[PDB]
Amino acid sequence: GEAPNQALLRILKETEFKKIKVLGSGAFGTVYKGLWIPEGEKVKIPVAIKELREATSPKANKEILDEAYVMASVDNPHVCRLLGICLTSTVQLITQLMPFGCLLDYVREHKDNIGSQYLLNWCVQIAKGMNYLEDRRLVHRDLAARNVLVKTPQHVKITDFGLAKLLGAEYHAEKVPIKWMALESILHRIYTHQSDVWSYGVTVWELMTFGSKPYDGIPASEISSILEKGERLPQPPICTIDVYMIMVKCWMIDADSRPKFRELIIEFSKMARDPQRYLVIQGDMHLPSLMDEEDMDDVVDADEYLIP
Ligand SMILES: *CCC(=O)Nc1ccc(OC)c(Nc2cc(-c3[nH]c(SCCOC)nc3-c3ccc(F)cc3)ccn2)c1
Repeated sequence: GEAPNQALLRILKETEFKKIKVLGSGAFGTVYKGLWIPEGEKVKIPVAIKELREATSPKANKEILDEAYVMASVDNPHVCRLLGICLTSTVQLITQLMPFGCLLDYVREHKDNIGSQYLLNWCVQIAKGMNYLEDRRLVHRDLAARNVLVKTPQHVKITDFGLAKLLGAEYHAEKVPIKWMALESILHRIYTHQSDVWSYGVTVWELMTFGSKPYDGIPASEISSILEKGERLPQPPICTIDVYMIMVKCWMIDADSRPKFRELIIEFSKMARDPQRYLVIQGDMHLPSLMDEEDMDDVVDADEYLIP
């Protein structure tokens, strides 16, 4: 009872795109930004190119290709989809460029201009993307504010599927982000869609604290014990008990008594219907919308380039 994954893996010619700037390096390889012009199409698509540095003795290509498999199989307005790979001397991943960066840095550099409407709408959009990942039977295992990209201040998407794993029709693994993981994932290394709900709760806490580090100043090894002791993250200042109660339910030890992603969408959508009743922010403000550099006459954002 498992459906055949008929997703298309588009191979892209290196001629078809031009790098422009380095958005960050280290760790893996390098992440560039640039434009992708499919030959004979007359469109320029802003993309983000991620290649593996010095792939002369890596064998981490089994890791980058696993991410490409996952990114090519997802299609949701709140999930980053792979545009294609390039099989040059270094393997490259090409996805849609998210101009405003990850939501964790954006929430820090704009904390004096982020309204309750924006915060509650982001929590709905992240929950929608996660609910879609649950439909496709995919467990993210690495949900956080750093792994949610901001296309516009009004549109965020879930990304970074390196740790992502496709369940059948309760995954057991054995480097992890300790402070975002559900208790079962620490002790038993069990990952479920409800283990993502815990990480979703930590992600919401990141946004309401405008980017504070969870458990800041605590060693990672001591987290397994204080969570069994009944301790959680504090109530952020702007958080009413209404919002913080939802954050608390995500952090319950009984994993099945946690909220479903389809329910988190509904609760935060009801609060986005009246944002200042649930988030108290001093002075509820505006957020920005851009063409950058060269001849941007035929520019098409990737969400409008659909080749079947
Ligand atoms: C806060 C983490 C972050 O990425 N911030 C950031 C800053 C500036 C940007 O462009 C203006 C973007 N846009 C973007 C980044 C990525 C991406 N990032 C990473 S690791 C962190 C390095 O920061 C760039 N990997 C990717 C990536 C994943 C899959 C793929 F196929 C290509 C690239 C993707 C899209 N847009 C973000």
